[PDB]
Amino acid sequence: LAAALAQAL
Repeated sequence: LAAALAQAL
C-alpha cells in the first residue's frame, strides 16, 4: 500500500 501511494512522489 505504501508504494501504491508513494508513487505520487
